[PDB]
Amino acid sequence: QWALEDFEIGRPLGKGKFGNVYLAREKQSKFILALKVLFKAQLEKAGVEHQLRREVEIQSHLRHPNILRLYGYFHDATRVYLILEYAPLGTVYRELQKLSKFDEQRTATYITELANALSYCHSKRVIHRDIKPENLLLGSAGELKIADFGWSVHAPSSCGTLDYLPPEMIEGRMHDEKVDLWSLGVLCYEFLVGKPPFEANTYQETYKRISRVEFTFPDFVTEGARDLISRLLKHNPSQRPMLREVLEHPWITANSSKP
Ligand SMILES: Nc1nc(Nc2ccc(S(N)(=O)=O)cc2)nn1C(=O)c1c(F)cccc1F
Repeated sequence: QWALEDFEIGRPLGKGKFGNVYLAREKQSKFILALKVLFKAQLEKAGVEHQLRREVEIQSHLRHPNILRLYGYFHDATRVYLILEYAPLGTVYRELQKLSKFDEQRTATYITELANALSYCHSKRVIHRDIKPENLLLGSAGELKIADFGWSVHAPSSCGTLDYLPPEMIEGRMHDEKVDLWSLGVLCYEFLVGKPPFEANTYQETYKRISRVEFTFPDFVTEGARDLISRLLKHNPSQRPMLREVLEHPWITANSSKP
């Protein structure tokens, strides 16, 4: 079905732990895509074989304009290859480094797109649990696309930087869909401020800040944004709103966009 000889490899798009993502073109069709090349050796050492299977499993079956498509996979003596949809406008992570922070209109638009993709996800009992600017890509029309379903499981189940994880997850407790709603609040804050609300110079300190829900808003954050973020950043998961409530929030409806 799939072999490396079917693709013309180009520019690297990302580099990491387990391997790199390259721009590639399918020889037969001239289809431009992104090839994630992971190394078996590293995947074995970390014991992430289950997570990679779940990524493949989940992303090949999901169909949504705000969720990155996985077209297929293959492997060789030492590498596993994922055939991904290529997002041309890069990561939201990179966009935020370049603009420093986003205006309300851009933020509300991204939050709408994310919430729609998460409603679709949750309606198939899939919980992402790893929403962060590095896992959010931008399509050709600048539309947000969720990318790495590796840490996603079927709710209610039971690590790098803690910045986007909720208290129930960092404490090792039982968690469900509401975990993605906390992540949304962290992202909405970071989009407007330029830094996540529980950021610190150490993991130990970030853990304290998250478990204690210790965030303060700078002067430029409007009351509407402060209301949505405060509602999302609740210690009690049941106290967090539903995704419908988020899409209908007056700050969202007043600043977002529609097709
Ligand atoms: N599938 C996907 N497409 C892209 N697009 C892309 C386009 C431009 C740039 S940039 N501004 O040049 O550095 C970067 C990426 N990334 N990609 C990925 O899986 C991917 C990811 F999720 C996270 C990190 C890196 C990736 F590579």
